[PDB]
Amino acid sequence: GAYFHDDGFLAFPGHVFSRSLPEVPETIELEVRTSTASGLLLWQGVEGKDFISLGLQDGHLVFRYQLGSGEARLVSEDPINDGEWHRVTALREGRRGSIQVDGEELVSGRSPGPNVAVNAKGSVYIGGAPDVATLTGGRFSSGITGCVKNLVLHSARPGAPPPQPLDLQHRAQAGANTRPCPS
Ligand SMILES: [Ca+2]
Repeated sequence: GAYFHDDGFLAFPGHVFSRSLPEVPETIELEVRTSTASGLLLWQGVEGKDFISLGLQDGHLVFRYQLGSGEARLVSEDPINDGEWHRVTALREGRRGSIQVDGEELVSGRSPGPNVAVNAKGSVYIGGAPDVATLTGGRFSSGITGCVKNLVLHSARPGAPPPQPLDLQHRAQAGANTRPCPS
């Protein structure tokens, strides 16, 4: 697992999320541990307004993304801010998205309007970011403090490639204020 602090992060290549057209089922899965009430868990924006992000808001997990005609917001029922490990599964196909925490009833919804694709080829940020306020366009002012493990970034296009937890140490790209995290 990977530990983060003071906006620490780990960056991965935007091809982990190899998107298509028609839109194809998108899977994000991870295990988090943190005492953070507000902060950035994941962000991929275009490097143009399209993005995808997972964050902490009032302890609550939030799934947000923009496809061109308005954001989707999906917030978990309770905070997962308790420093105990929590499984978060965020899924999206086109504008339809959902989140599930552990075994809690899944929250579902969509983005409004006709846009249906995330045109974002930027790096995928986890944990934090070099400068969060700029990257997130004002939506987050910090990363989280804690762990992430069994990160799964899957795009499910007809051939390529099977959905399994990414190796955080060698399968990364950028990185700051981060160290291996035990469990
Ligand atoms: Ca778009």
